[PDB]
Amino acid sequence: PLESQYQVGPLLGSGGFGSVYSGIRVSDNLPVAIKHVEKDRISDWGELPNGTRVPMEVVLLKKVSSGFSGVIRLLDWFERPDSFVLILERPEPVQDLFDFITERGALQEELARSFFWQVLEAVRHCHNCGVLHRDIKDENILIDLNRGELKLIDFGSGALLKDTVYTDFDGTRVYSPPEWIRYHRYHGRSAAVWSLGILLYDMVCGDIPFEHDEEIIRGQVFFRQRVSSECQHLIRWCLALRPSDRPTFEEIQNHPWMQDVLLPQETAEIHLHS
Ligand SMILES: O=C1NC(=O)/C(=C/c2cccc(C(F)(F)F)c2)S1
Repeated sequence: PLESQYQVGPLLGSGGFGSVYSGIRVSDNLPVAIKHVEKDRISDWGELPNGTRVPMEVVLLKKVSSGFSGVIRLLDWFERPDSFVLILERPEPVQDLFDFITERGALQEELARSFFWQVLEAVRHCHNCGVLHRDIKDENILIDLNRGELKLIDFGSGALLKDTVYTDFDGTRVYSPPEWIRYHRYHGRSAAVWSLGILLYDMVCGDIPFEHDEEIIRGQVFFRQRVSSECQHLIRWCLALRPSDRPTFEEIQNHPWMQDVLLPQETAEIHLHS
């Protein structure tokens, strides 16, 4: 037990998710990320198959661990008297999608197609494991720059998937749907689909469409960059004001704009410099 197992590197960041450090597992020099969450800031707890009391985040992360690389894998976790510490895999070299967009601005459609498809695959995997992420956005997406594989990260706002209404939310407001804003009610899939529309707009325009409650509620989308008609249509469909008017994951992936995606490795070659 205990961290003498890990050699702590530099702080990667800190925020509403806690404090995350670059690290290395001493027993094989495997890159990890070490994430400390304060007990005070955990509103949401569950219990595992094992059945002890842990943060919901840990429950959700265990439900999605697998060799499938589109979601971050929890390697281990530790309790401390005032915090939980989590050990997560860390690709290297790596860059989050927010920073990549800061650097390169609006993305070419072929590249956005490739990234967005990989995001769809990740989210379908989560829904499949009975998990609803509830904070899909560019800051929660890591790009493995060598392999061109994206990774969804940060389940600290997620919940067990269910088919009844959610009336609670602690993810990102500007990615949250009109129904959350107006009624504090949404269903899991359709709220997830709206945030995927925000995300895809973000990729192709270089920023999110809406900053204020009023704009979200209005749902009117203005394109500030040149974007093909097939792409604007997919976006405007993901951002239908009525939840039931939103596409399912399968309709998103059968959309004409989504055809002939590059493979992750082709993507890194053409676009990331491999
Ligand atoms: O599941 C997760 N929850 C978080 O807050 C994470 C932060 C993180 C931030 C930058 C880099 C990485 C790294 F994995 F690349 F290191 C991880 S990961």
